[PDB]
Amino acid sequence: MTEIRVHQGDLPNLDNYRIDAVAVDTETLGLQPHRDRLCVVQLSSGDGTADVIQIAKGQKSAPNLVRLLSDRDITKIFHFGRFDLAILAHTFGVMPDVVFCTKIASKLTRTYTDRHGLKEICGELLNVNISKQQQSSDWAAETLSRAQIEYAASDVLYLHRLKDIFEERLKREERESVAKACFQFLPMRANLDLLGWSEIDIFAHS
Amino acid sequence: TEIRVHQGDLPNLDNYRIDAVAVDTETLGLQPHRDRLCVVQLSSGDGTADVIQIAKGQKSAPNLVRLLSDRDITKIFHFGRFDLAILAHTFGVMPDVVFCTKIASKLTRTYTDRHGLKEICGELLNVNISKQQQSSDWAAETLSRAQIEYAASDVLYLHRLKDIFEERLKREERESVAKACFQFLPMRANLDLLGWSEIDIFAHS
Amino acid sequence: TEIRVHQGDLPNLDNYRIDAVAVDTETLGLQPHRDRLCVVQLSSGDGTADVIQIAKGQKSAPNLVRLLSDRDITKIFHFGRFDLAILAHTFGVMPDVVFCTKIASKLTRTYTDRHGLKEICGELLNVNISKQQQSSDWAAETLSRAQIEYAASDVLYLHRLKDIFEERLKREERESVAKACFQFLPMRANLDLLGWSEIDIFAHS
Amino acid sequence: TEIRVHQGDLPNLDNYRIDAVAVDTETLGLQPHRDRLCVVQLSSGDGTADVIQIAKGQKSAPNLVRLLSDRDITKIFHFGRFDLAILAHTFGVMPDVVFCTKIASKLTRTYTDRHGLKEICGELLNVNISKQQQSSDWAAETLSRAQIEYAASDVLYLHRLKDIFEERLKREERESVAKACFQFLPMRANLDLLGWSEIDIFAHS
Amino acid sequence: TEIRVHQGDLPNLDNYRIDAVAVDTETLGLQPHRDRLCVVQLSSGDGTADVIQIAKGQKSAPNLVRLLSDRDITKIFHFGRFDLAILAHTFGVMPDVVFCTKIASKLTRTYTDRHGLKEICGELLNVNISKQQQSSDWAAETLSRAQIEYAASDVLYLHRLKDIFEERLKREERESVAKACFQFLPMRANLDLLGWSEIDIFAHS
Amino acid sequence: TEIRVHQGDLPNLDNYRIDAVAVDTETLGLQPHRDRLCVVQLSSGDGTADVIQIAKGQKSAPNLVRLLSDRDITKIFHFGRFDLAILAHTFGVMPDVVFCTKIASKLTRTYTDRHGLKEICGELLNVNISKQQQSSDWAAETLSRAQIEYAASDVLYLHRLKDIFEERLKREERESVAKACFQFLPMRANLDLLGWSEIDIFAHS
Amino acid sequence: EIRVHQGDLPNLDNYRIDAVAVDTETLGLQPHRDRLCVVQLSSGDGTADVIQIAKGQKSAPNLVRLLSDRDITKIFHFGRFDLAILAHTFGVMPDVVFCTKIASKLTRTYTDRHGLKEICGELLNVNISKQQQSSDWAAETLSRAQIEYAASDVLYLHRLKDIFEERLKREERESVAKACFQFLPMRANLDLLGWSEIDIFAHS
Amino acid sequence: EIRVHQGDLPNLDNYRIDAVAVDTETLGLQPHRDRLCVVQLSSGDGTADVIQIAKGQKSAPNLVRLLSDRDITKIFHFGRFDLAILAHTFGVMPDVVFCTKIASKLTRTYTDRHGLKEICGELLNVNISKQQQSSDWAAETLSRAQIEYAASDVLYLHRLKDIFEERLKREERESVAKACFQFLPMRANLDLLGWSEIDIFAHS
Ligand SMILES: Nc1nc2c(ncn2[C@@H]2O[C@H](COP(=O)(O)O)[C@@H](O)[C@H]2O)c(=O)[nH]1
Ligand SMILES: Nc1nc2c(ncn2[C@@H]2O[C@H](COP(=O)(O)O)[C@@H](O)[C@H]2O)c(=O)[nH]1
Ligand SMILES: Nc1nc2c(ncn2[C@@H]2O[C@H](COP(=O)(O)O)[C@@H](O)[C@H]2O)c(=O)[nH]1
Ligand SMILES: Nc1nc2c(ncn2[C@@H]2O[C@H](COP(=O)(O)O)[C@@H](O)[C@H]2O)c(=O)[nH]1
Ligand SMILES: Nc1nc2c(ncn2[C@@H]2O[C@H](COP(=O)(O)O)[C@@H](O)[C@H]2O)c(=O)[nH]1
Ligand SMILES: Nc1nc2c(ncn2[C@@H]2O[C@H](COP(=O)(O)O)[C@@H](O)[C@H]2O)c(=O)[nH]1
Ligand SMILES: Nc1nc2c(ncn2[C@@H]2O[C@H](COP(=O)(O)O)[C@@H](O)[C@H]2O)c(=O)[nH]1
Ligand SMILES: Nc1nc2c(ncn2[C@@H]2O[C@H](COP(=O)(O)O)[C@@H](O)[C@H]2O)c(=O)[nH]1
Ligand SMILES: Nc1nc2c(ncn2[C@@H]2O[C@H](COP(=O)(O)O)[C@@H](O)[C@H]2O)c(=O)[nH]1
Ligand SMILES: Nc1nc2c(ncn2[C@@H]2O[C@H](COP(=O)(O)O)[C@@H](O)[C@H]2O)c(=O)[nH]1
Ligand SMILES: Nc1nc2c(ncn2[C@@H]2O[C@H](COP(=O)(O)O)[C@@H](O)[C@H]2O)c(=O)[nH]1
Ligand SMILES: Nc1nc2c(ncn2[C@@H]2O[C@H](COP(=O)(O)O)[C@@H](O)[C@H]2O)c(=O)[nH]1
Ligand SMILES: Nc1nc2c(ncn2[C@@H]2O[C@H](COP(=O)(O)O)[C@@H](O)[C@H]2O)c(=O)[nH]1
Ligand SMILES: Nc1nc2c(ncn2[C@@H]2O[C@H](COP(=O)(O)O)[C@@H](O)[C@H]2O)c(=O)[nH]1
Ligand SMILES: [Mn+2]
Ligand SMILES: [Mn+2]
Ligand SMILES: [Mn+2]
Ligand SMILES: [Mn+2]
Ligand SMILES: [Mn+2]
Ligand SMILES: [Mn+2]
Ligand SMILES: [Mn+2]
Ligand SMILES: [Mn+2]
Ligand SMILES: [Mn+2]
Ligand SMILES: [Mn+2]
Ligand SMILES: [Mn+2]
Ligand SMILES: [Mn+2]
Ligand SMILES: [Mn+2]
Ligand SMILES: [Mn+2]
Ligand SMILES: [Mn+2]
Ligand SMILES: [Mn+2]
Repeated sequence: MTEIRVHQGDLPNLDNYRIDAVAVDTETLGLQPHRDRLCVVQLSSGDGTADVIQIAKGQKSAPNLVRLLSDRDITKIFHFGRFDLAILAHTFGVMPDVVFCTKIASKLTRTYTDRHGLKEICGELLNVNISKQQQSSDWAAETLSRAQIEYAASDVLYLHRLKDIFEERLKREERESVAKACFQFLPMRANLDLLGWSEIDIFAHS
Repeated sequence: TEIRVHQGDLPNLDNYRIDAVAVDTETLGLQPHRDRLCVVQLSSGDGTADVIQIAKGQKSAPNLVRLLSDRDITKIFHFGRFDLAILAHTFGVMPDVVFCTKIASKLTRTYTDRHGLKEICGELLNVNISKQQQSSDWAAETLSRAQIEYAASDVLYLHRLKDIFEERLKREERESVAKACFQFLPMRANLDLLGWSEIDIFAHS
Repeated sequence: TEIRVHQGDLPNLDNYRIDAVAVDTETLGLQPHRDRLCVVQLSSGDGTADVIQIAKGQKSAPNLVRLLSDRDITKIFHFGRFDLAILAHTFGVMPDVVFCTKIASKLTRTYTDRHGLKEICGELLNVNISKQQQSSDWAAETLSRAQIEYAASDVLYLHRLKDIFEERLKREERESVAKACFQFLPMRANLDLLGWSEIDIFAHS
Repeated sequence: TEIRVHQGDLPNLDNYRIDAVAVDTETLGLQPHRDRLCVVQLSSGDGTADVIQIAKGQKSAPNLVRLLSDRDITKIFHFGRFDLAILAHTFGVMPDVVFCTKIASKLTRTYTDRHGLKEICGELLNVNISKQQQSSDWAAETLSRAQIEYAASDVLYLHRLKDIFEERLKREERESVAKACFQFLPMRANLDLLGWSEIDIFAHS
Repeated sequence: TEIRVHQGDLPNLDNYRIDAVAVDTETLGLQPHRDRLCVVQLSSGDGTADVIQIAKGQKSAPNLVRLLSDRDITKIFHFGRFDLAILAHTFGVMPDVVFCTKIASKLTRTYTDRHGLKEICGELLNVNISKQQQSSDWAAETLSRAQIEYAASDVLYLHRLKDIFEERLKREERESVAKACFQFLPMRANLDLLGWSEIDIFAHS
Repeated sequence: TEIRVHQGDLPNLDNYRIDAVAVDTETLGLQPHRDRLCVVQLSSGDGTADVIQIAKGQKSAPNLVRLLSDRDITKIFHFGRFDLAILAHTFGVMPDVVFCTKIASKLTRTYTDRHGLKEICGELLNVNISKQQQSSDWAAETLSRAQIEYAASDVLYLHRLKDIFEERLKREERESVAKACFQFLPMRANLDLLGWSEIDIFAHS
Repeated sequence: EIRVHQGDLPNLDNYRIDAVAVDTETLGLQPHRDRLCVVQLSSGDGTADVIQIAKGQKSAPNLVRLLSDRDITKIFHFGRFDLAILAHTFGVMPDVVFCTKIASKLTRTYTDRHGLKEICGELLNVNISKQQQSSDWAAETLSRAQIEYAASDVLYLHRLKDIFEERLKREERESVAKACFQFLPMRANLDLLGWSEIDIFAHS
Repeated sequence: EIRVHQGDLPNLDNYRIDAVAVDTETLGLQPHRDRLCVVQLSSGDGTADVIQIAKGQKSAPNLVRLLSDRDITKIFHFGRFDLAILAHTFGVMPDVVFCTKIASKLTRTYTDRHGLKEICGELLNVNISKQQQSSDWAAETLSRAQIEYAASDVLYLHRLKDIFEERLKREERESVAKACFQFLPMRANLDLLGWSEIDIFAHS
């Protein structure tokens, strides 16, 4: 039922992305961007479809996707964008700077819990069950499995719906300016990770 | 060292027609909702300081607050995350043009893990800071001679630290990093007052 | 089970001419200064419950508060240290005649280390409590049916729990120990509100 | 520094016709069921102390127990949680009109995490307590002058500490908080004797 | 299979003219000075068990205590450090001829770090031990059938386990190691009663 | 699945005229000085395995040791650090041409933190490895068929794992890193036997 | 006064006594890797014998005869270690022992510091230096400081035992201490056999 | 006597030898963020060469020739770090090395302290100060205390190595030590490739 377009290297064009907000996710060979290459970028406009883009080893360029990432009129939605921003900026040399993060939004609104993972959020906010089984798999394979392609699409298909709910909660609890300042700093927090401070809360006393 | 002591507020801003002011606070503790602001310290960088005693329940300090709100004047702190919280909580205005020597030390002094004011004054200025008066009753009606000297010393050197740290930030090409951190710092302090003082808001968990 | 849902307050105290009332609350979190009171639940012990939706900024609940301040009525909680704090912070009245089933469990169920409401209901009543709705948006304008049944079942069994624990407290000759703990509990909750929520005030360090 | 040394008990109560007495104890250790009470120290706050050696197997000390039972005389301890347990356990009498300087320190000295007797005596009185004789044989038939002086120095200043803490509790409006903690402290000590010494009875877990 | 429930004591020792007896206990908790002995379980190894309810304050159990003090009869426990301590504390007799399957397992089942009774019965005997009833009210006047069957299952297999462990201890030539551990075990339980329960008396620190 | 069981040694090397042999061991535990080698398992990668019971006190295994010493045959292990140590300790010969799938996994499966053989077989081969017989009595005279099948399953897949891991090592350009780790692996195992088993010899501290 | 010997005692003339204070120096805390280098003995008369042990030495007949003597109590501070390395080097496990650390843990219940330095400072007002503890004890020639540190760890063990024995009698723990000392050689054997990281009596 | 240079050794006249002592100073412990600032060399003759490395410098031909010479053993204390930052900066990973920290971990089994200061104090009775360690090593002009501190960290490595070789021989661990030194360049490569927080041989 869910249409998933799979691409090699880049989007063919931006026909599906003349929109004000785009959901973004990535798959990699690990959590360390200097060691673990970008393997997949996922995108959704919010219409129930997704694009899954395989990134080859040593790929330096993805003009259409990077046009989206640098377009200040388009908000990039992420879940825990701290990671996705870092590997994207590392790979293509462009740090997106108009972002919304559903993990940060959750930490500022779902104050009645300590579990802010995407699976827990989708279940509670949308009654949608996400599987994390394919997360630890070989994302650098020449041909992605059906299950990998569906996992990868599942991580962007719901971010618009989550963002809409979190914005209502941020308004209801009067934390919009707080959230906005956090989103403003998130790209620099990702840059700090790339520069060597990934283990350091830079605002902590010690 | 000339240390001018005041009750409630500065009498005027004659000593503060400057581009940056060093700011510090003493309190009854680390929890601003429980522990009242007790002293505000200022220095223009000229070797003198103003020590201002804040009374219990004091809601206003118009001259000092005009300094704190002046977007043309950078406020210099050491670990301003705490000072910004108690100042905004007490007088109702969050300064938003700031420089923090602790964030700056964490961005430049990468060869150490000690970023306290005493360690920094030692290494960068060969100045020895005493911290013995930090745990004392700062809400006392009359501050002791040693409290007043301690309270002054915490702002006397911040201008010199800033100038060194700015040189190192430039040398290592980290100016835009530090600027971005200083920009978020007031909101980081706000997040402390709102209830997130135990949470790294950017951590995975 | 019959569950009466109200906006703002009980309509009257016709169901609560009793010596003990079961009380519980739902909030937006564990930090009363940030996380508002959203729901208050009551039960007389007869299998029925009242679920009271508390609006944002609501300052009074005259009928509910009459019960909380009525010294002829014992208020039964599970971990009242929390409910007492958010009730007192929201409506300005700290209940002072209380029974806490968690303290009672810690004083009687010495053969275990789990003292949660779910474990206690399973062991003493063979009642299966579900905690799935605990993490939900309790500030929603319309509560879900799942939410309303969860909120109610957290008070339906406290009378039966209290009766069992009172027998255990008598068997093990610890009534006076428990009474003294119950008498301090309001002050323990007060201490949380004042800033000592992370401090065991009686510990050595 | 006048220190009267007695065996078994006070010879009489002539130095203790007062409304508050400073009390301390020395033991073979921290576990009252294994480690016997060895020394009981008293001071009226006049700069003298009575050090009372307690014998192995001793079940009574009538003059001391008359003081501890007297509802008209406040007993002042530093960390009376422990002293109350070992005295109630040895002589059968739990004092219930008490003042504890450690609890008072935690309620007032919010600018610090150090609440030992040494740190308090230094900051509030400029008095230097030595802790060297703390680990020594307090059951020794004959106590060294070092031991006798240590034992008396733990009661000589509690009156002066109390007065200062009373002024802080008044300044910060925590008088009724401190009172309620002092009221529960005997039960906190009873709880320790009954087997809950490792349990904060009010903790969630 | 056949479980015999007695009040207070065995009626006689007709079933216990044997060389070794499996012993187990149920209590109100892990702290013998606070948590009373409630049930004692015995088996001869013939597939039947005796389950003896011990009343509150019961000082005497003459047929049971005859077994405990009989130097010709090995008492078999699983983690007898605990059962020994509560029996000695309750009836005043410390058994000194013991075999512990948990110590034997730590000395023979070197290929694993799990040494509880459940995992040992599964591996050595393919017997499934349910631990659901471990946390129940063992001081209840009438014990449930589940309770009685759980309490008997903890002695029905200790003879079989002892035989297998003795074979493994002989295979690996550790018989004299185990014998000395069993000689010391009643003193290790005594050390717990005396106040050293948290202390490895043979550790460096 | 054909499994050949042998007492003492392989009858001959007819099935092992190959470039690489999968190797695994079963012991009485993780401490070679205490825990004797019990079983050695081999596979050529053809879907069959040989399982070799090693007797207590056995000092030679000529044909197996001939494979272990042959520099033209690569020995494949999962976590060979352990297997190399116990084979060297038992038969006095440390193999030196090895491939290890745990080290391989740590150098290629950077997208996970679980590098156990069960998890690797699951993800790379869709083969379900049961670890239930792991904690069993490997010194028994007669091994159960479940034990023999467990023992053979730990060598039946190591060839297929090796091939996949070699493709990953080439794709990520870590062949020479892996090779230096394997070259050092026998000395890492010697270090374990000599007494450094708990020390990372390259760590700062 | 400190007598330094090679390999063994010349005779047992100084050791016709009830109790001997015993101590060792090694290359570390692992007896299977770290060899026995020195053995120190005192009779309690304020003198000591320091016995350099050679690499590969398998016997020391006069010392071993002391360690074997059921009539002579061997006194240690933390004999768990010394018994292990003596048994592992010479094949004989002493079985008549007294350990001041266990004694201290059973009597000095007002403290958590049971090191030999604290016990000496408190019970004897004697200051023990530990500087030479980490030094090359396999050196062919031991320094004067090394030789005195070696001796100082046995010169006081008789005085400590007598104090502890009074504390044990005062608190009625004589039979508790005796059973601990009874088990202690086996606790040492358990260390030798592979259980050195395991409290054998713990629940887990 | 300490010779201070900019960028590189002028020539190799003082280093026609078998073993050179090597050390580095940096802006921190992360080679990808914290640049190499100083390289220190000593021939063991009581003198030292202190070389200041400029920001962005990619070559130092005379120094790199020493590091590449298989006939010259490079001596380090905790070479795992120095090898990483040298290979990252100049592109050459030295492969004939000796590490006094690894050797201390293989010989000084009677202690758990293996820092350079602690080792220099016990084996040479030389007192090292770590006060200048936390300082701005990227300064255009190094202070006198910085230059002296930088030199002192190479001045004694030759003497430490001789003592450790005697210990390794006495305890029969020469081959064990040689294999650790052989792997050490790969241990440092592993760090640069992203495994600096992982013991690659641990079970988990
Ligand atoms: N090592 C490790 N990597 C993870 C873990 N979770 C996610 N990753 C890596 O991070 C990438 C993004 O995670 P995802 O967006 O699938 O949750 C994955 O493709 C995987 O490489 C984890 O728990 N451990
Ligand atoms: N940087 C970082 N990202 C993580 C970690 N664990 C999971 N992630 C990332 O966080 C997202 C999913 O985390 P979740 O919030 O769902 O637990 C994915 O982007 C995944 O790669 C981690 O430990 N560090
Ligand atoms: N952060 C957090 N909040 C909780 C947790 N459990 C309960 N709460 C909050 O505390 C309130 C107490 O309600 P109850 O636990 O009785 O449902 C809940 O409504 C919820 O807001 C928890 O585990 N973590
Ligand atoms: N202070 C605190 N309260 C909790 C926590 N988790 C649950 N609670 C509260 O404790 C009560 C029931 O907890 P339970 O004992 O059932 O686990 C509810 O009021 C619930 O909100 C916690 O982690 N901390
Ligand atoms: N075990 C132990 N007992 C202590 C410690 N500190 C004090 N004690 C015991 O507690 C008694 C009273 O303590 P004080 O009033 O001297 O602080 C002392 O005589 C001593 O028996 C300690 O740190 N450990
Ligand atoms: N429960 C407990 N009491 C202590 C401890 N240390 C000292 N005490 C008791 O506390 C008092 C002295 O504590 P301090 O002077 O450190 O505040 C004495 O009464 C002493 O017995 C400890 O570690 N635990
Ligand atoms: N507090 C506590 N007590 C236990 C626990 N397990 C067993 N007990 C107590 O110890 C007694 C003996 O345990 P059992 O022989 O049933 O395993 C039980 O009757 C019960 O009172 C536990 O995990 N926690
Ligand atoms: N010290 C201690 N004893 C326990 C604990 N749990 C159970 N016990 C006691 O020791 C026995 C251990 O049983 P296991 O867990 O080995 O099957 C129980 O029967 C009970 O008597 C525990 O956590 N600590
Ligand atoms: N002590 C201990 N030994 C284990 C454990 N797992 C495996 N072993 C031992 O190590 C041997 C080899 O492990 P395997 O190859 O079966 O995974 C087993 O035969 C067993 O003796 C464990 O978790 N703990
Ligand atoms: N050093 C060590 N080895 C282990 C441990 N657990 C299992 N092993 C060994 O590692 C192998 C099992 O590896 P796994 O399947 O857990 O990756 C077997 O050879 C087993 O003996 C452990 O905790 N520590
Ligand atoms: N690794 C290490 N070994 C020690 C330590 N303390 C003592 N030793 C070793 O244990 C031996 C016991 O002798 P003593 O410590 O009484 O001088 C010493 O000779 C020394 O080899 C320590 O802290 N660490
Ligand atoms: N397990 C252990 N034993 C030590 C340690 N330090 C010293 N020892 C042993 O304990 C003896 C002295 O004990 P201490 O005086 O340190 O309490 C030494 O001779 C040595 O055998 C240590 O850190 N750990
Ligand atoms: N962050 C941090 N860096 C250190 C520390 N010690 C040394 N460094 C860095 O590592 C370099 C190594 O030089 P050394 O420590 O040999 O003087 C130093 O120049 C310094 O940059 C430390 O404790 N913390
Ligand atoms: N990982 C780590 N390395 C250090 C630390 N301090 C110093 N180092 C590194 O280790 C080298 C030697 O340190 P040392 O062994 O003297 O303590 C230094 O030159 C520096 O490169 C530290 O705290 N942690
Ligand atoms: Mn992601
Ligand atoms: Mn994803
Ligand atoms: Mn400040
Ligand atoms: Mn200050
Ligand atoms: Mn609740
Ligand atoms: Mn509830
Ligand atoms: Mn005291
Ligand atoms: Mn005292
Ligand atoms: Mn049991
Ligand atoms: Mn049982
Ligand atoms: Mn294996
Ligand atoms: Mn296996
Ligand atoms: Mn020793
Ligand atoms: Mn010694
Ligand atoms: Mn260095
Ligand atoms: Mn250096």
